[PDB]
Amino acid sequence: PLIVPYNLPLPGGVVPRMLITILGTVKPNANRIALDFQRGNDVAFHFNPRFNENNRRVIVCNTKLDNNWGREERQSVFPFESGKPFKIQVLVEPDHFKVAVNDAHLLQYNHRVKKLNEISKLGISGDIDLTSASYTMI
Ligand SMILES: O=C([C@@H]1O[C@H](CO)[C@H](O)[C@H](n2cc(-c3cc(F)c(F)c(F)c3)nn2)[C@H]1O)N(CCO)C1CC1
Repeated sequence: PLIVPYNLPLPGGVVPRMLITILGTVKPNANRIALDFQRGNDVAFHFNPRFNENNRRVIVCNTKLDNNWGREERQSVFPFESGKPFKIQVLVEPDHFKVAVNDAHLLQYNHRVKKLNEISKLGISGDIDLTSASYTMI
């Protein structure tokens, strides 16, 4: 187990068939979680479960370029629960990030940042206890 926030190094960036697994438990009174795949100061892929946005649960995904957030992609499907252990898996494909939570497909996010081999850090933050963060090649 690790104390958030935590940065997982992705040396030489990401590549298709790279599978990132994040294990943790959502805190009992959680408001938000974020994964940030970073290319320097840019955020290639921000994955942001929000537990109370206007009293609704939503997944917000976005990219940050030159310190500006772009067009949000939102999902109503919300697989997380306060207090409960989770597994987030991010599969890097040639054209998108694929996300599954607790072994169920959640969403895919088209690559806006094209230089996958420069996406060299994964930031993990928010209202979780972080158990582990690792990757393998499938
Ligand atoms: O609220 C936002 C921003 O939306 C952006 C995506 O469009 C980011 O989510 C921004 N964000 C979240 C976090 C964050 C999240 C966590 F879970 C953390 F634990 C943590 F430490 C930080 N850091 N930046 C967010 O301020 N907006 C209003 C409409 O959605 C958009 C900008 C117009």
